Amino acid sequence: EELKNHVYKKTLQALIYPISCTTPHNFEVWTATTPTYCYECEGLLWGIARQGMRCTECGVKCHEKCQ
Amino acid sequence: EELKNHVYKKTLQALIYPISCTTPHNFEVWTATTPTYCYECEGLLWGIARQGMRCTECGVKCHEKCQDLLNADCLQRAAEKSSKHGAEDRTQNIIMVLKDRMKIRERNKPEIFELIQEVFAVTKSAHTQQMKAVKQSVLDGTSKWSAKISITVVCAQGLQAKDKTGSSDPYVTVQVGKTKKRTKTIYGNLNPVWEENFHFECHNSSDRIKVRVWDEDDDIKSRVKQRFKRESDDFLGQTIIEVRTLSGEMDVWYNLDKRTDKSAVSGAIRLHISVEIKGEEKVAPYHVQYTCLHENLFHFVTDVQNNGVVKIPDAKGDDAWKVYYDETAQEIVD
Repeated sequence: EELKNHVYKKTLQALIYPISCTTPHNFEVWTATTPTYCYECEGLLWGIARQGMRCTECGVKCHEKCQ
Repeated sequence: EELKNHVYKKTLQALIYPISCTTPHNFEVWTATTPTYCYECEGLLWGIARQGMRCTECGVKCHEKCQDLLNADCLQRAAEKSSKHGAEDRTQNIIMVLKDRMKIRERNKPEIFELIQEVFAVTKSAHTQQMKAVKQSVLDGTSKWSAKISITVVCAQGLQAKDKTGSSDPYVTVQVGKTKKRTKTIYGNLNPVWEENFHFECHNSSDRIKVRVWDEDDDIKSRVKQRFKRESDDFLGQTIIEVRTLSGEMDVWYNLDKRTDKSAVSGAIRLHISVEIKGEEKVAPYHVQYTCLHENLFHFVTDVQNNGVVKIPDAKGDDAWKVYYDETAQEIVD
């Protein structure tokens, strides 16, 4: 019973938003040529020393380790 | 003489700002995830479809096809990026880096410039004045797109008829910025040849040339029209050209377009267009310029300094075969 109801619920969750709804992040490498803060961690992106990734599609500016 | 003085000048220019002053652009690939405009061409960067390059060091946002057309070094393009992000003052700062580089270069290696003067046998005062010239060729010329433009309206083909003759009396106006000039008139012709040249000044690669063809009406109608419309000479068509499509010298024909309420238009106009962002295109193939430099330097060293004795160089390794001279002279030729 436990697994059956757990799996019922996880199947309902899995398919109500099927993973086939989702879109991928087109990241470019982008230099934070000024001190900038990652849209994940709010951590410092700066110069070549701490480059980020800028998505085009999601636009999103982040660490490499955050992308 | 010609090559020697040309090479003297190009050696002075080559070493006043030695190419060893320059910095490289650390480009990342960067998606313009919103519509963006290239710091070289001002052309559209958009999505994955038209990605750019963002430098880190120069910061600079451009097409991939522009990341190299961003001509100046990573100092200068860090300055130009800073002006296109917001801080224009950085540009004056790196103009002052260009000045300070050349002052330091002069003050620290005056013997380079003196040796070029002695090897090319120039005087110290005249060397100071040609040095004002090559300083100015990198210090007036520190950040310039102050183009003289020289527009020969050459000819047209297939023009619309408008005339008192039943053909046309086509002339042309040319305009760049606010400034406006005209050809004289070819009379009774729809395939006119002018070959008429207009000098202009442009200070912006994003300017346009405007070129407009007019049937010369000198009649009671045109004397009346002059009280109500600026273009009293029944318009035959126009072309409009971006200054960044121009370089060096050009000779091109352009199909014609409408403007005024009086417009009926057909055919094309040939324009020769020179643009004096052009500099020393007069290069002896730089081989020959280097040879002239080298022969003058060699006679100067062996004969002038060493009284015909060959001083064997401040040379390194078997590669003495590549170190022809002492540092100053070696750095000159290198």
